[PDB]
Amino acid sequence: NKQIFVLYFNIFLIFLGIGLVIPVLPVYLKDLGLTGSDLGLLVAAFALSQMIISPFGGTLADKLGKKLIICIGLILFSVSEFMFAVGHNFSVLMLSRVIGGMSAGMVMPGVTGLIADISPSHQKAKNFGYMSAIINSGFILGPGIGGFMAEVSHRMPFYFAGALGILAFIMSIVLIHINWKVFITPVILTLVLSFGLSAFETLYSLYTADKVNYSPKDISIAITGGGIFGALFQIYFFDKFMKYFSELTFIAWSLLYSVVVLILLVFANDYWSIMLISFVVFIGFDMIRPAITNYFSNIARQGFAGGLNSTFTSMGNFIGPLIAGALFDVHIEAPIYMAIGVSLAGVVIVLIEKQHRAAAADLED
Repeated sequence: NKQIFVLYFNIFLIFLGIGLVIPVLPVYLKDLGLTGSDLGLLVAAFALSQMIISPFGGTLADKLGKKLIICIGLILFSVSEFMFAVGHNFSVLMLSRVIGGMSAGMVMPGVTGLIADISPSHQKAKNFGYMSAIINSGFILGPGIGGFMAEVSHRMPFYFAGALGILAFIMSIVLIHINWKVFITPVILTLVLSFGLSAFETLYSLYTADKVNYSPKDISIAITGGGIFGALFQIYFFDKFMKYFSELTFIAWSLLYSVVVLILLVFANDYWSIMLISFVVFIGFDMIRPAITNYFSNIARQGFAGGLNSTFTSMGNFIGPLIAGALFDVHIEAPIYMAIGVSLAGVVIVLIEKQHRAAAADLED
């Protein structure tokens, strides 16, 4: 059944499109004279539109259909990409970002439901395994696709993504036919992790380009290498670390490592030192994400927990880049301090939760 491959490609491209403007962001800031607040607003608009449209998108899927919603979301994403590749003013860019977010929040529940329905109960894990695989991969391979495609032309990545959207649309047409007192901590951790990751993603593209004259190809190389190294390190060193450590102590240690590597980043000026720092930064976030997911699963109403995780991930992806773009104007190193403070708050929350657990255990006996 090759239709599963088409759905996988659609899920790949939908979350590919969010990170394509990340490496080209300095080029847009220089060309049209946009402030960092504008770029933060663009990425935040994408995330916010997706977050709003996701639930209404799922009923509409219930109301209208499954193939039709998939195709309409794909065509909306394609026209949003072409608008981004054609428009040259703030209003059209905002409209394209909003339409792309709507398309993302419309396809994602639709492709999820279609893949779940088509795949029999034997291997439903795949319907989510290769799923969360691709999403984050895209979330870090989007810049990798972007910056390299920026070498050919400034708007080349968006034309390429529009062509990919048209191809995916054609392929889809052809082929397919409650006590919150305990849940408060993992929600805060998800918000903190999403904030840190998205803020750092905007932070690197703006700050390295402003400081070390990083070309878009250099930013793409750094981000792709960091994401690949993080994924590889997680895959090859997560199970043993969970066996040796616990769920919360390991999260605290990984957030501390993220703080340390961010401090190394803020004190680095050389080209290759900064490249190595970008290589080693993503390990902390790429290792926190599965730990947070496991904590959410263990505490869990599993579907409700997953919905909360996704909703607060979107909330972080909306509230992080906006404040990062706003802060970059005041000081290019300010978002570094913001991310460090957010990670410190996450460590403090983890320590407080551990202390509360210890107190409850002691008082039990």
